[PDB]
Amino acid sequence: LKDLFRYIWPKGNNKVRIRVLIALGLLISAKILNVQVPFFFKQTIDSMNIAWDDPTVALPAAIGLTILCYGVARFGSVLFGELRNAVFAKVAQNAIRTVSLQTFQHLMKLDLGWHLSRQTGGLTRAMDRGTKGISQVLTAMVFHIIPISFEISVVCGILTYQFGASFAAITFSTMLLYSIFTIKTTAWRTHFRRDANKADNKAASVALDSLINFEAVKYFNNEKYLADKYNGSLMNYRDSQIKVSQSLAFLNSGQNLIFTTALTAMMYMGCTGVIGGNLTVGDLVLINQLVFQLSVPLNFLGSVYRDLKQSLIDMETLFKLRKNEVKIKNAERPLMLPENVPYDITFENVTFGYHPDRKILKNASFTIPAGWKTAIVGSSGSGKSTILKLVFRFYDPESGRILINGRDIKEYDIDALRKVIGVVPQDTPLFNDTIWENVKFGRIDATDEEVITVVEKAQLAPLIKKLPQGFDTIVGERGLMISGGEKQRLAIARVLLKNARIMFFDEATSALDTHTEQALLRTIRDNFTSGSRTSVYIAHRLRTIADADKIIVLDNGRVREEGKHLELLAMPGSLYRELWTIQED
Amino acid sequence: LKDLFRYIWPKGNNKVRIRVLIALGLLISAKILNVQVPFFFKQTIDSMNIAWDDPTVALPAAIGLTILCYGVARFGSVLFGELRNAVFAKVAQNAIRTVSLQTFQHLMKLDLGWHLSRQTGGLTRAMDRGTKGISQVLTAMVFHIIPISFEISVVCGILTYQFGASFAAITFSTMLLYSIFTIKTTAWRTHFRRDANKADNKAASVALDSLINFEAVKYFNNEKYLADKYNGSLMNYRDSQIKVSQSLAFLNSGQNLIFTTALTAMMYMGCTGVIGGNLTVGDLVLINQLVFQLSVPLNFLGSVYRDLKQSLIDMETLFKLRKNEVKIKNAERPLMLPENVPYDITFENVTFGYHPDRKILKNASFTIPAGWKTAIVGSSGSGKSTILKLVFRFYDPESGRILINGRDIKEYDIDALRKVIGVVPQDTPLFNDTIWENVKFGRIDATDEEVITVVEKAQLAPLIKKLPQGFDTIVGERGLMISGGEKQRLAIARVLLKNARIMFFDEATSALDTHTEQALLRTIRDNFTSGSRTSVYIAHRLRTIADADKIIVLDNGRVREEGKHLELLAMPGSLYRELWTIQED
Ligand SMILES: Nc1ncnc2c1ncn2[C@@H]1O[C@H](COP(=O)(O)OP(=O)(O)NP(=O)(O)O)[C@@H](O)[C@H]1O
Ligand SMILES: Nc1ncnc2c1ncn2[C@@H]1O[C@H](COP(=O)(O)OP(=O)(O)NP(=O)(O)O)[C@@H](O)[C@H]1O
Ligand SMILES: [Mg+2]
Ligand SMILES: [Mg+2]
Repeated sequence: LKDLFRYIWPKGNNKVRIRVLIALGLLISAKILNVQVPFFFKQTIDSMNIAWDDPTVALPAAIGLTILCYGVARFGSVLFGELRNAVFAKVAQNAIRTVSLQTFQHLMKLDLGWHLSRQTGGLTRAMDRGTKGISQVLTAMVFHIIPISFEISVVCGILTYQFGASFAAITFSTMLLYSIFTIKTTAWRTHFRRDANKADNKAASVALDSLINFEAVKYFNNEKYLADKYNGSLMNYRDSQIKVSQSLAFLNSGQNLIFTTALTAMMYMGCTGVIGGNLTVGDLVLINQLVFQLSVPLNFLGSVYRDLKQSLIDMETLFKLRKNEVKIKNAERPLMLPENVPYDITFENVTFGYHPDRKILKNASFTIPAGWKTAIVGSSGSGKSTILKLVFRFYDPESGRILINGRDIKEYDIDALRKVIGVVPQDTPLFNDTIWENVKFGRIDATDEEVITVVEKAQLAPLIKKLPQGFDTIVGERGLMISGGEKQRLAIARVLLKNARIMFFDEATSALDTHTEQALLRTIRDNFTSGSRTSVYIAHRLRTIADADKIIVLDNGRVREEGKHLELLAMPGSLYRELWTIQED
Repeated sequence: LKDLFRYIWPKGNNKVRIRVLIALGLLISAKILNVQVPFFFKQTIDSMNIAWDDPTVALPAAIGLTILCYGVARFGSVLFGELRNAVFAKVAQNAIRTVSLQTFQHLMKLDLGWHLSRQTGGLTRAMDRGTKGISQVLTAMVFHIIPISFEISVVCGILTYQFGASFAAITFSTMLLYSIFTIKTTAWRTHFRRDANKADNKAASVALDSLINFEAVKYFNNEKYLADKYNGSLMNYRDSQIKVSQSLAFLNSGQNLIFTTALTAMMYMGCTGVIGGNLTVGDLVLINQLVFQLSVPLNFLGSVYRDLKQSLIDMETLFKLRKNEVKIKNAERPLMLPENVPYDITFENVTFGYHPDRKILKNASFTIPAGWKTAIVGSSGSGKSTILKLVFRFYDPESGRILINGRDIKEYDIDALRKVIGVVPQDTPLFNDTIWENVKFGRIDATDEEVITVVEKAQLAPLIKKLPQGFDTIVGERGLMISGGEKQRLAIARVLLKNARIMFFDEATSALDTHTEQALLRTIRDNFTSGSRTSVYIAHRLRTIADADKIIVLDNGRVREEGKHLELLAMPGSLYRELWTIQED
């Protein structure tokens, strides 16, 4: 309820502040007319109360002008209220777009660890419920809480000024009792809403976790156990929502009992004032009409807005998504990369763990030199994608430096660092789009001749010549509508279309046959000139990197050896010699 | 608006029908009291209108009983309305649970092609918006549309009976004008709501597609292009929502102008009836009070329920998810599998394409015999996971048979078929849970000694002995918090814990080193007895299946050859000989 006010009453941009003030003026004029209309009703009743002695005479125009003033006052109240709702809905819709676009870019700016420590369907559900919560809070605050509070203020002022201080005592007493009762029963009521919110979040989490892994559910026949794990949280949500609605019905019944006792005591005191002759029947109909037209929107406010604290909770968690902490960022004076330099990465005394408990790269130190196709081998789980994500600066180590041409990568701009490093990862997800949009995702501003020659360069041409909708077939959710071989060839096509300088191939071939991997490695080695690209092959198939220029052996950090292939085979008892021997036998 | 009525007024289960009838009776009694209360106001006004000649006398109890009847009638109306809302909220919450649980199981019952041709975040968003739409439609239909229609009916009846037929003419004319104006401006208004719904769905789709592939966005620096593709649909949604709210403000202003003209003409005709002496001032305050307490909830109905056709659209698309067509199902008299038989699969004249355009298995015919570790090789894209999904009966072919022990698999129960077939797939997703819950997902009713010996059997023991929270480390979203090697060893641990009979290994080793794959294949070959499990290895690493019992060569369907390894190497120019030669060179 603070950053929303910062968005609807910002610093600068005086046009939206003028629109907010126009909405406030229309609100004030609408409530003034809605208080003026029972005075016209009192006038047309207390004027008609005289004794008429002629059934054939028309009514005088002095009463017709008061009846027309009643009608014009009622319609003017409704018209001004709806114009206020129109202009503040324009302001609210602009605030909703700017908060959605300002939270999406900051959701994109965060590091990889925060995204892997969350759930993307949960993020999308939180963003959607926060947007609908912002809409519901602004709609409730421009229609229900603010106008009825202003109406209570002006009706209490009218009843203080017009009919002495006993009505002031009655109105102050019933506002005091109303506030005490509402505060006590809301402090009782919030626990069931907390339980309902927790049960609904657990239900959505189990439904999403069972719908993403549909193949891993139907492989092991766990439909019934997942349905029961869903059903338990559904029963908890049903019990908590039933108790929420029953306690809110008790809230509304007690509140409107207090207000009905107030209205009946006000009409009774007005009647015994009429007995004394100080008042008239116009005061009776004025007092009832004022308190009744105050009592009806209080009932509808308490009824139809049963979820407003939940909307504040959703708005607050959307702003908490907005107000998180990005921890990977460029320095104060960021340097820029040179123009024609093959880059040689150098790790000195690096040490990094994804959590502070374990340390993956226990004092690793090596160098990837420029222009040489180097190759990283190692046992499964020895941190090779770790040093990939450390060059790419997704994370940052605890000690050591990640130097490029002597300068650190902490002092480089992160976009100018990530624009020269092309990479295929181990597990490749795709977009729910065609093959053409997925290949063209490398360079957006790329001509289609380059896209065609890259697709025919990445050994994907017979697949497009065999498909009936080539460069148009939708690959479905996450690339699951094609196999693993076409997915890895598509990722290699993306990196070949980007045409970067470093080219980290992180398991470039895992699900391709021997002929396709040999033709693909031949047409990648035949692509670029000597000493231009600093190609880094993270590979387990040791035959594919037998012709490499420098091989680096990893075993849970602490690089054991590095050198050419013949020297590593002619070494007395290395790890690469044993891996090559079990490969050849 | 039909299946919702089928859920709130079902066949059988008479307790919820008694609860619905109790809600309807409380609604009728609440509206009867709300029509009775201005008659008590007319009584206490027309009784107080006499000439009082004493300021010191107390008011008579004959007026105090009418004032107490006014207060009791108002509070009884509010109390009966809130009790009705309570019991129908109980019915609505039970209907919401049973529709969520009845749509989740049918979302699980569908085939794989429907799930791959959709988006899981879209399914979760549709389920959540359909649930909130069911809640909003039932809350609106028990509080706004039905009670105000019943109130309009009884107030029109009162004004027909009590004050002649001229008020009947006025009320019928203003209902006719109200209906004509509402129908015409709603037929104008629905287009902007359609555009807003399309823009919101496209915005949510682009946000989810960019948040799932966060690594593939940050690899290629496409933050700004995705932000602009988000921003365009956000601007379309903002324009359409602004036009929706402005047209709804025009709707409410015109409707309440018609009703204000009706109320002013009714008060004018009542006044000129009072001039004739037939009526009194009690009729004036009765007519205004009745039409005013009808006019206020019509205004709040038109205002606060600005999204009800959207709630019907979300409810009908949730029911459309419920009323889809499952096309993979067991027969009328499903057989069951025998008790101790090693199963031998036999494909005869099979032909299957995922779409009717292309045909993957162009007349394939082979046999996987029982007790033999067979091995499928082939070029990348030749349909190996296709015949995996055809044995598992995710899909069904166009011709040919998929026989097991002579009998077809169309006449077997699908759960008794899927309970003997264990399988690891190519791309393995995991649950957002620990390693213990992910290994235990194979057999839920498995003792923990079996889980420990399977984890130490699937070569995962040094990872658990190196982790600081072994069997407790959360693997994050979709298993991305561990590497590919631990993911494939986890899937092999799942299949080893299920202890099935067939064991389709679909690229069991793609991201493991040579030592780990050799130890894993040795401890899998040392597990089961001879001639018990009909192990089927879909493999590209031809060294891992050199000791297989029967190798089958695929190339875009139409199985080329099948036989042992030595006979396939000693063949004049086969495909497997060329793959083995490029493997050895
Ligand atoms: N976000 C993460 N949080 C915790 N551990 C992680 C995370 N990412 C990777 N790891 C762990 O860190 C260890 C090695 O990291 P990793 O760099 O992924 O090895 P790897 O080279 O990819 N293994 P492989 O794919 O078989 O070659 C393993 O225990 C991983 O599970
Ligand atoms: N739902 C699908 N819709 C359309 N095509 C599909 C679908 N699933 C798989 N395919 C295509 O069908 C062809 C081969 O299917 P597939 O069985 O996945 O081959 P594969 O053996 O897995 N290839 P590989 O992983 O390299 O061994 C390929 O063109 C796939 O893209
Ligand atoms: Mg790795
Ligand atoms: Mg395959």
